[PDB]
Amino acid sequence: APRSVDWREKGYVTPVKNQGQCGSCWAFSATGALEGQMFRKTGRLISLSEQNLVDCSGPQGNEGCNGGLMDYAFQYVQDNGGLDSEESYPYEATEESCKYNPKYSVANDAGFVDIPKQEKALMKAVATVGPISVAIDAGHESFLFYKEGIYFEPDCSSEDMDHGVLVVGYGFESTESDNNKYWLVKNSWGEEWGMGGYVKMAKDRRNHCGIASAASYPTV
Ligand SMILES: O=C(NCc1ccccc1)[C@H](Cc1ccccc1)NC(=O)[C@H]1O[C@@H]1C(=O)NCCc1ccc(O)cc1
Ligand code: NA
Ligand code: NA
Repeated sequence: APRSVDWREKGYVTPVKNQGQCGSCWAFSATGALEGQMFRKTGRLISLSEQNLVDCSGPQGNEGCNGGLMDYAFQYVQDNGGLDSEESYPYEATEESCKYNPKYSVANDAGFVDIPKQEKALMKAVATVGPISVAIDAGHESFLFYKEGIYFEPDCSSEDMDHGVLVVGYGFESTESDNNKYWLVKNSWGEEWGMGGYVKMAKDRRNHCGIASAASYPTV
């Protein structure tokens, strides 16, 4: 297996986005994972509509700006037979009626794959598939104010995750003394947050913040 992986250098990853004050993290994580897999299939990177998911995927069990799950989002695209582009169905950070238009669909999937709840299994997935949707425990001040380095929060929970994000890679870092391996994570709080919107999460440290507990990707 490769010791370092960064799917951004292969063209799989769109720029960082900003969910605003809508509880839609799960839809940004989902589009991230589907953007990657659509590029792997077609070689074309096209930003996907989170508003589409927020407004339309309630029947799959999502609750708009009040929360949701990436797997439910992947299920919607399969069930719906399409998902509109970001440009055709832009993000409003509020929940509304469904405005999906199949003429502007640019993506599809055939279900999804759940990764075993093991950081070694997530490593294999990231190395061979592409960006992977994961949930983390993000409810700590240290996460809000993160700037640089490998993020480690001693009070992080591996079993009570509350924020969907996207693992685009992993690697090693010796610029810091007390930690070394990290997962490279794309967040959805804009470019001002963290390291241009990304965070290095501690890897192989008691499944830190639960990053390997709810990992999945769509089938395309
Ligand atoms: O818990 C969740 N879903 C359960 C659920 C299921 C079905 C219907 C509804 C809800 C998910 C996290 C998840 C996703 C997949 C697997 C496990 C876990 N979170 C959400 O859907 C949004 O609430 C998150 C959000 O965007 N809030 C603002 C950002 C924020 C800021 C601080 C912070 O500490 C956390 C998040
Ligand atoms: Na291309
Ligand atoms: Na709706």
